[PDB]
Amino acid sequence: GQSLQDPFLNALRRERVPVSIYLVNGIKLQGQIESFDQFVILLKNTVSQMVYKHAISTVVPS
Amino acid sequence: SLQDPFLNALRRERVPVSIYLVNGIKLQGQIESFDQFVILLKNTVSQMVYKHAISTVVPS
Amino acid sequence: SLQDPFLNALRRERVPVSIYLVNGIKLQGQIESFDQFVILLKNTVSQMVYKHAISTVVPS
Amino acid sequence: GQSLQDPFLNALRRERVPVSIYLVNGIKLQGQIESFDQFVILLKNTVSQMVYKHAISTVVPS
Amino acid sequence: SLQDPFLNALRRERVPVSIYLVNGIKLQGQIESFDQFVILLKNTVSQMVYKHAISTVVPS
Amino acid sequence: SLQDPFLNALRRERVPVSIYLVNGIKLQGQIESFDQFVILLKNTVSQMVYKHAISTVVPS
RNA sequence: AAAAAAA
RNA sequence: AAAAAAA
Repeated sequence: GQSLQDPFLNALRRERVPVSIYLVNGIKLQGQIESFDQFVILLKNTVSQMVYKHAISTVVPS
Repeated sequence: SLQDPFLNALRRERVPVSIYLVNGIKLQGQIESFDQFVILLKNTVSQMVYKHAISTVVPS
Repeated sequence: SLQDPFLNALRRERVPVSIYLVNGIKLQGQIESFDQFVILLKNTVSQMVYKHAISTVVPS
Repeated sequence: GQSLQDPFLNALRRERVPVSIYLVNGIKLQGQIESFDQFVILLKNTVSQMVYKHAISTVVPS
Repeated sequence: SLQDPFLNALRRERVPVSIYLVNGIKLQGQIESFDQFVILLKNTVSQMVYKHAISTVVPS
Repeated sequence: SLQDPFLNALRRERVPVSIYLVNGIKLQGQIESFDQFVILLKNTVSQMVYKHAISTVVPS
């Protein structure tokens, strides 16, 4: 199920950990996980931006 | 759950937006409408963007 | 749907379109027909394009 | 539904039309449609090769 | 319907194969096993290839 | 499943692995955990990798 | 739209 | 692993 993905993202969100989100094309976005659902992650770095999970390679604490 | 309100808020306030595609290309315009699979992005003309091709949507 | 009426209008009105693919290649032609997964695009040839390979459909 | 895709491919198969299959990375394969199902197309050009539909951009008569 | 028998025939006859990935990379070895989502390709070691990453499977 | 036993063996035996991504980048580490959609890979950092971005998992 | 950069 | 080639 989502027994890894949801607790991993929730912890980053709860703890306001700065993250790097690497996209599948190698572009690295930085910010905080504001929220997420089945399909998207909202990545906040003053501005809120919506990232499709389909375009993400990895999520790592910065 | 979060996708629709995020896109709608941009449409509602006519926020100029950037849509970055999975291949790195940046498209700019206004969110005119959206459904399960697509976003209509308006500039001079309305073009239909497939969600599967999008990496991010962000105010410009 | 926003997608289906958009494609149907383009198809019925025989509107010249540009289809941009995920590899950056631009196809041009008229939308001859479409279904859940594919679009039939006609120019000098008649070609079945998978929607998963499309980024955008733009009136030319 | 598959009201376009299945009759398009079946006609190519039935009529033994030489086809070009462009992959999503721009590589062009050539051969005849031997058969297909939900996920793959078998492309025959003396040898039978299995092509995942997820990797295909377009199918066109050659 | 066609995928499983195609892969199995290659495994059964120990046919040396090429698996071409969506990014153009060619992997070579023997089909050792497969399930809904992956193919195990054996050379010196067995590596697990995700089907979503594969364009084609062909005898080498 | 062939996938789950393969990943589980790698995880339990703390086998160093190379994960090749769709963009050609090679990650290295140990499989800390996995579920339907993601793998947690640990090296000097602990990183959640989406399976859709992975081409292969190779014992290093 | 490089019959295909064991990455 | 180019905070991102209106293609």
